[PDB]
Amino acid sequence: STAGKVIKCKAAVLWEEKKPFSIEEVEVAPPKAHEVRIKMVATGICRSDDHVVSGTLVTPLPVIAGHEAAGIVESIGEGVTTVRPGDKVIPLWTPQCGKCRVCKHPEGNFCLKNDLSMPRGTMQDGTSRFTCRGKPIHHFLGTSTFSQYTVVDEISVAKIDAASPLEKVCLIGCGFSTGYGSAVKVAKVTQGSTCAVFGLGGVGLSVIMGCKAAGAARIIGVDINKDKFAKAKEVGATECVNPQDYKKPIQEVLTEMSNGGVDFSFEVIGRLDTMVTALSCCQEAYGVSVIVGVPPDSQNLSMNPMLLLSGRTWKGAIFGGFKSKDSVPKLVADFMAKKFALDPLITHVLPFEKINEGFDLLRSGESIRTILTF
Amino acid sequence: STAGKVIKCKAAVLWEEKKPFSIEEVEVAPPKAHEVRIKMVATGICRSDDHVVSGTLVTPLPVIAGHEAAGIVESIGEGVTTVRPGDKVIPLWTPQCGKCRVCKHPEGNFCLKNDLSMPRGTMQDGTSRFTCRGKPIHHFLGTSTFSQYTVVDEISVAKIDAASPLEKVCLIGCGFSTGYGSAVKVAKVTQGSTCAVFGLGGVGLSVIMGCKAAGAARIIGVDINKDKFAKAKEVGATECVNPQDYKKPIQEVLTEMSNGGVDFSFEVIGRLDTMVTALSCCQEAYGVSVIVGVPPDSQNLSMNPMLLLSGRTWKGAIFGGFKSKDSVPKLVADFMAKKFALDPLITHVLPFEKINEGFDLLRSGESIRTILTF
Ligand SMILES: NC(=O)c1ccc[n+]([C@@H]2O[C@H](COP(=O)([O-])OP(=O)(O)OC[C@H]3O[C@@H](n4cnc5c(N)ncnc54)[C@H](O)[C@@H]3O)[C@@H](O)[C@H]2O)c1
Ligand SMILES: NC(=O)c1ccc[n+]([C@@H]2O[C@H](COP(=O)([O-])OP(=O)(O)OC[C@H]3O[C@@H](n4cnc5c(N)ncnc54)[C@H](O)[C@@H]3O)[C@@H](O)[C@H]2O)c1
Ligand SMILES: [Zn+2]
Ligand SMILES: [Zn+2]
Ligand SMILES: [Zn+2]
Ligand SMILES: [Zn+2]
Repeated sequence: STAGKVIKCKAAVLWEEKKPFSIEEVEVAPPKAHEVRIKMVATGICRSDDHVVSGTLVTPLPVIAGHEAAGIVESIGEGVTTVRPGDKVIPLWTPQCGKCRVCKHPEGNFCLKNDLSMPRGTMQDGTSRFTCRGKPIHHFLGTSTFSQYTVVDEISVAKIDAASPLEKVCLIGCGFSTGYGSAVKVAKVTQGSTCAVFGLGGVGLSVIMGCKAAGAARIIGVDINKDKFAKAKEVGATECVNPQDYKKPIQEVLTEMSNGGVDFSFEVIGRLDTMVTALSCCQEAYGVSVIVGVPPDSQNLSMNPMLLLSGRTWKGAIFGGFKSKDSVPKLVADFMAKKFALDPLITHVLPFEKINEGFDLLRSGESIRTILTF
Repeated sequence: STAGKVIKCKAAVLWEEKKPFSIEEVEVAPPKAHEVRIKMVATGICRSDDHVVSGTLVTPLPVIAGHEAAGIVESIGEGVTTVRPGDKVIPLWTPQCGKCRVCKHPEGNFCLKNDLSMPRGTMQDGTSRFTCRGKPIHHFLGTSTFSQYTVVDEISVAKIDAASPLEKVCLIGCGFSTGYGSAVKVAKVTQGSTCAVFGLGGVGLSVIMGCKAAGAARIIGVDINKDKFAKAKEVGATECVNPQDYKKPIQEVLTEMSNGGVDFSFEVIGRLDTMVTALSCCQEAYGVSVIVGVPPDSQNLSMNPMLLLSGRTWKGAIFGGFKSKDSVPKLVADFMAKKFALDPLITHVLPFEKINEGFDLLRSGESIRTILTF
């Protein structure tokens, strides 16, 4: 069979920026020492995958994007001790080497072995496991889930429950855990508080779930797309406001509504203006603002340091603050315990082949989470 | 006796920006309901007082500046209950009304009744108690301590120990409490941590005292005036660096020194660039930066939000996070109990009349804190 041999399969390759994904046949080399080869089962389309296409998030091209997924272990390389063939796993785009200063720190989660800070687009050893048309293709965040088969290092994978519905749980690999963690873990939303969430996509709706789970008394959803409002309220939002409905800036509206400003605000979009607006709408003396959105490559925002001096706290976070490998299996166990619902996030389920169409649904605002089944 | 009558005395009035203080005679109206007239015994020269002169911190002119001091209650208006004539007290440039949103929050201290955000330069009732040359003179942060007598609202005054040495504990009215509370209360410095403090002045040296007390293992002091280093070491600094000695940017130097970044960083200067530099040198996934310095009016800083996305926490604070009315008395009691020392901060003591030379000592970089005696 396939073990130890080169496998040929279909992958969605992005050759150029702003071009559609090309469904190609690629050759996936076998797992080297401390690597694992995975058979993909389901993969969600996250806006960050779209940032690569738009040139917003720069990573070496050509590449096989995709990072929000769930699959099954096909083979493991020499030295692997955390997973074995036939094991259901979720690849980790934010690794957990367990040995750097971040992993050793009780709170940091942005492991130094990550490939997001300075994208090399390769494996930990600096080489690629993908070949298409004889040309080496880059990896994306050490995951590359838009492929029937993918190879990831041991530090970038977690073993999860054997009874896990992989087509639902793949959301824990990004969107959900990110939004949920930003609220309960990072911001530390308090019972009775008033929160504001800018952006009601898959990650934004998950922030709303975190806040509701944390006990927030009031949760204001903000989005320029009013069609997103029903789902927001469905998952926990008390009210939703659309900026274009107002003659005066939204931070002013939010300040008046909350009688001085919100307790916690989240930016879950990726725009420089909304990041400052979110900071501004939280209470000046003790408000917390968390940036969840990924900003456009090489751009600086402008803000008045006085917003901070008065007492506000501004933070940012990757993967919702969770140490990936420790937390991923745990969230799956909690999902299984029926502790939270993922369904409201899944709006479309399409075959992997219909990849470009799932992206078209995102860009147009028709979808929240589209899962691609292989 | 002076009770109920207008008092004519000397005060340093600032008529124009960038101009010397004019020590002259002013009339100090008696205290109205819930106001207190105080005789000033000692007052410190904080850099914020110089910001007014330079126009860095905008407050209506002509004004009687000064906000870090100590004195004795001369008379109380109707309804005053928290202080009585003969009490030693410290004027609070940050009030504690106890009724508003911020006062009732367990963490916040920036009282809504403050005159720092929207400076009117008057009493809580919109009127002034100062007259010079027939012309009304403005108050500053509701304290105006550069006067032999001053009137403050009850919410802006705290009674301290009857045995307190006013010429020393006056620094508790601002410089010390600010720097100290920034480390232990705001940034919450941990045992064994590496800290960096930009600005080795009265407030910065006090930050170092807070880090030492919190157990910091390493505390690097940054200043372009190498003369400040000896006193820094003396109060806690393990090492000191002068950005001018290096060919490469200090955030790089500091990052390499602490093997990937400091745990906590403090900007205690008031410059836009050092605020950004301070954030950048703390560890990217769990570093915490605290802005203590007062920035130039209406000037915005430019920064890359990725600095925060990776996991950094950015916050600022007024008066070290201390609820003024609550904290001040306890801090004076601890001083008495010898829990901390104020002496290393005091480098020059001058009679009030020498106020102008005191400010020149601050500008020449020769002093830390000059106490002015009445
Ligand atoms: N920090 C992390 O670990 C992490 C993880 C996942 C995703 N992200 C980033 O988080 C962001 C959200 O991803 P998502 O998958 O939920 O995206 P999404 O595209 O599904 O949702 C974005 C939403 O924000 C809205 N919006 C756009 N402009 C707006 C504006 N000007 N004002 C108000 N609302 C506006 C859109 O209508 C949309 O509903 C992206 O930038 C993604 O790259 C970060
Ligand atoms: N947030 C608050 O509640 C609060 C309270 C008190 C004072 N402050 C502010 O804190 C700041 C410091 O006050 P201070 O009284 O200690 O002032 P200070 O003038 O005594 O100290 C400033 C120090 O920074 C140094 N410095 C200047 N430029 C530098 C540079 N480019 N790089 C590194 N170091 C540099 C100066 O040499 C000096 O030693 C001020 O801006 C003041 O207004 C804020
Ligand atoms: Zn994602
Ligand atoms: Zn690590
Ligand atoms: Zn001051
Ligand atoms: Zn108050």
